[PDB]
This record gives sequence, C-alpha cells and structure tokens, in this order.
Amino acid sequence: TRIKKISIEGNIAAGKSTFVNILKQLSEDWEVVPEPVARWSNVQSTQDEFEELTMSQKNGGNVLQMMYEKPERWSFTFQTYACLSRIRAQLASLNGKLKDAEKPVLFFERSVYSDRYIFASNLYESESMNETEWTIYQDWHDWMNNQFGQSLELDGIIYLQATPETCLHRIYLRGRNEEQGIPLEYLEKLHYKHESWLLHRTLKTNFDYLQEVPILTLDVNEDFKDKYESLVEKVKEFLSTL
Amino acid sequence: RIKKISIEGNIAAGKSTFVNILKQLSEDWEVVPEPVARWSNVQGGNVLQMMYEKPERWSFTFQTYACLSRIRAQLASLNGKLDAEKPVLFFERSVYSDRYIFASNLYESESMNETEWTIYQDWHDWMNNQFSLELDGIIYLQATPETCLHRIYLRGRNEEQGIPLEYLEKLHYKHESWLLHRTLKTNFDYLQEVPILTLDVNEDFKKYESLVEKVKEFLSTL
Ligand SMILES: Nc1ncnc2c1ncn2[C@@H]1O[C@H](COP(=O)(O)OP(=O)(O)O)[C@@H](O)[C@H]1O
Ligand SMILES: Nc1ncnc2c1ncn2[C@@H]1O[C@H](COP(=O)(O)OP(=O)(O)O)[C@@H](O)[C@H]1O
Ligand SMILES: Nc1nc(=O)n([C@@H]2CS[C@H](CO)O2)cc1F
Ligand SMILES: Nc1nc(=O)n([C@@H]2CS[C@H](CO)O2)cc1F
Repeated sequence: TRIKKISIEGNIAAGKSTFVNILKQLSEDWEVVPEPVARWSNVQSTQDEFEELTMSQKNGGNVLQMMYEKPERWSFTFQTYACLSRIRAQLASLNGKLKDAEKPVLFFERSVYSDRYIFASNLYESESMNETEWTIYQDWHDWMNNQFGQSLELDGIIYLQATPETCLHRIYLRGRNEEQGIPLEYLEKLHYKHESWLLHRTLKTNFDYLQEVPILTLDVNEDFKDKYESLVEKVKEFLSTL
Repeated sequence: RIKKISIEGNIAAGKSTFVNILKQLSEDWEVVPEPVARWSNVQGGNVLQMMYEKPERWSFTFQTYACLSRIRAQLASLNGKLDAEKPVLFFERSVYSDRYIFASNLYESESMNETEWTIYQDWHDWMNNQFSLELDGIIYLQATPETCLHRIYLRGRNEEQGIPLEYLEKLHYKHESWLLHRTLKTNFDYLQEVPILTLDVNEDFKKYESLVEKVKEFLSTL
C-alpha cells in the first residue's frame, strides 16, 4: 500500500527497540510494530466474551524459556508461534495505523524473514529441529507468505550491527530473565547468519525481491549518545531513497 | 456460492468411501479428501506415525500440520473446479473437528500440555479468522467404535493397526457430544445454525440406497 515498510534487523540486545522507539518520535508519520516477545514469555489465548467478565487472564506458559531450556523439544513449537504472532501484529498495524499520514513509514522490529532464515534455520543447523520439523515449518512459512502477496513485502531493511560481545553485555544490562544463561557461542552463530543475509548478502531465500531490497547497515557498538546523531542522518537519507 | 458440506465421523466410519460414491451423482459435486497421504509422507518423515508412537512429543506438531494441510486443500478447491449450476463441495472433515475433536482429545489425554494447547487454539483462532470455508451443512456418519475398529483392519493402513478400541470410544463420545447431543461448544457462533444430517453407516454397504437419497435431498433444503 502507501505505507513504506522498513524492518529493523539485528541480534538479540543489539539495541533495535531502543533505537527505533526514539527514532520514530522524529515524525508523526512514523510508527513501530514491536516484536511480540512478551507474548512468548507469557503464552495466552483469547478469552470467551462472558468468561472474561468474571475470570482474569492468567499467566500462561513460558514457551521462550522452554525453548532455551530444551531446544530439541521446543524449537519447532516456539518458531511456529513466534512467526504467527509476528505476522498477526504486523498485519493489524498495517491495516489500522498511519491512516491520516502524508508519508507513512511503518518500522517492523524484525521480520518473517529473520524468523525463518536466522532463527529457525540456526535451530535446524543445530539439530534442534529435525528434518520433519524443518520441512513442516518451511511449508507453513511459504504458504502463509504466498497468501499475503505484497502485503508485508519490505521496502527497506536497516541492519543494526553489533558484536556478539556487545549483545551479550546488553542482554545483561536489559536483564530479561530468560536470556540470562545465553552463551556467547549462540549469539555468535546468530551474528554470522545476520552477516551472510544482510552484509555479505550471500544467503539465498525463497523470496526473490529480497535480493534487491535496499539495506542500510548501522554500527551500533558505541554508547548511544556517541553515534545517534549520525545514525539518524543516515536513516533519513536512506528513507528519502525508497 | 459453492455449498460447502463437511462429512464428519470416526476413523474408518466410511467417509471417504461414501463421498467418493456421492461424488458421481452430479458433475456439480466435488470432494476435498482428508490429506492423510501428506501426513504419512511429509514433503519424508511419517508425522502421523510419529504422533501415534510418541503422542506426548508429536501431537502438537501433527495437529498443526494436519489443520494447515486441510485448510490449504479446501481453499485450493474453492479456487476453481466448479461455472456450475448448483455447486457442492464435500469436505472430508473440517477445521472444527481438527480442534474440537482430535486436538481437544489429545489435550484431554495429556498428549498436549497447557502451553501447547494454548498455542494451538491461538494459531487456530488466527488461521481460521483470515481463511470462506464456512459450512452450509454437515453430514455425520455414525458408526460404533467396534465397527470403526473392524474397518480399520479392513483398510489396513499401517499407522493405524495398533489403535485400541478405547481411543475410538473417546473419539466417538466427542463426535456424539458435538453432532448429536449438541453439547459441544465452539467459539464459532454460526455453527449452531448449520443443519446436521446424521446417517447410520454401521451396516454393510448393501443401506446405501436410502443414504444417498437422504443426502441428495438434505442438500435441496440448503
Ligand atoms: N547504543 C547503546 N548504548 C548503551 N545501551 C544500549 C544501546 N542500545 C541499546 N542499549 C541497551 O541495551 C539493552 C538492549 O537494547 P534493546 O533495544 O532492548 O535490544 P533489542 O530490542 O535489539 O533486543 C537495553 O538495556 C538498552 O537500554
Ligand atoms: N458401509 C460399509 N460396509 C462395508 N465396508 C465399508 C463400509 N464403509 C466403509 N467400508 C470399508 O471400511 C474401510 C474404512 O472406510 P473409509 O471410507 O476409508 O473410512 P474413512 O474415510 O471414514 O476413514 C475401507 O476399507 C472401506 O472399504
Ligand atoms: N523467531 C525468533 N526466534 C528466536 O529465538 N528469537 C530469540 C528468542 S526471543 C529473542 C528476541 O530478540 O530472540 C527471536 C525470534 F524472532
Ligand atoms: N486432526 C486430526 N487429528 C488426528 O489424529 N486424526 C486421526 C489420525 S489420522 C486419522 C484419519 O482418519 O485420524 C485426524 C484428524 F483430522
């Protein structure tokens, strides 16, 4: 549609939510679809219309934690749910926000492509999904994407590049409970997937237009004040090109 | 404008048989078979078998793929093969029996945990709510669990050969609660309005005259 869709990609705790949520104050025509991580650590489904008047919406399972604890059991289930909740949030925001905007830009915290080609794929490569799980996942992912056509197609990607060591430190700073045992090696594997996809651009996907989508790579290893001015200038220049 | 009728009933009640027969009565009638071949050869792995052998491990993966694969087949069949006077599409089962019979039963038996069941409902809610498949009517083929158990052996699907009577009793009570007693509640409000034709298929196929005529004309009321 008229809404430009820009995905913000980068490793866990690179600083995507921080950067984008400050950035988007620069324009009333700019909005963000946050990644549904809260929904993964407290798994809930919709209450009946009458039941919710007399029953609380209780805390459900922690599928994020289950995946970290036993990835060979929970990876498929986690990845399925992560992508479904993402698509759901991105579509609803597409169809409902920025209606009265002159040059609307919707920023996505990550995309369905990072779900598959970074996160799920890394789990398949780690033998945390077997051939059957990997086949089911890709089949479902392809199907959903063909269903939407150009709906979610990206106009641009901003890659926030941080070292695995930076991300590890920032995981500690943020203090999300389920992330606290994450080892450097896991971040490193994820780092490598981001570099292949977004920087060296050697990673091949089932979605041909991606080979051509413009990418802005930003180095976010510095303390926030130290580069923010220059990053904002780069983003504004990049967007003028789309 | 295609009438959509689902055929519901226990494993080996005889849904595929009956509808393949019914199919031939009119050029305006087509069938969407349950994608069971896709389930025993994932394209590969036999996720149907994986689920029967280790249901606590594989039930959620199986259920999700079973429902996905069904939705896909049903949508594709609407998308052009019936430019017909009065088109009817007969579905072998529905996304409702996926959730409210099979998946629910697996949850009830603890083959899915609370998280798995919540994820599955949430996925099923969203998946359905986009993807057109609403039923005009349901035909319920009612066979005793002992009949179904016999017919499992007749058909000889390898993945099915160990199925116990008790498991079929459980599925039978679910179907009965949904389609006969009507005590099974779904979060699909329109389903309370859908007419149900219940047909007893326990005898050897030589009541089939009576049953076809009863369908032929249940349809004329829709
Ligand atoms: N440039 C930066 N300098 C110092 N801290 C940062 C910087 N960017 C992000 N942070 C901090 O790092 C942590 C993770 O950032 P966050 O934006 O939540 O990451 P993401 O959304 O990419 O997972 C937070 O505690 C945040 O305050
Ligand atoms: N009424 C019937 N009388 C005798 N055999 C039947 C009858 N209905 C089905 N069968 C046989 O029983 C088996 C199960 O039928 P099928 O149509 O495959 O069941 P479903 O599609 O309900 O799983 C098949 O071998 C079929 O030929
Ligand atoms: N599909 C995804 N799988 C993941 O494991 N993650 C991990 C676990 S949640 C954390 C959020 O940044 O990253 C993210 C995804 F988007
Ligand atoms: N959603 C379903 N789950 C199942 O286990 N089954 C079982 C296992 S395959 C057999 C086909 O009759 O029935 C069917 C479904 F439609």
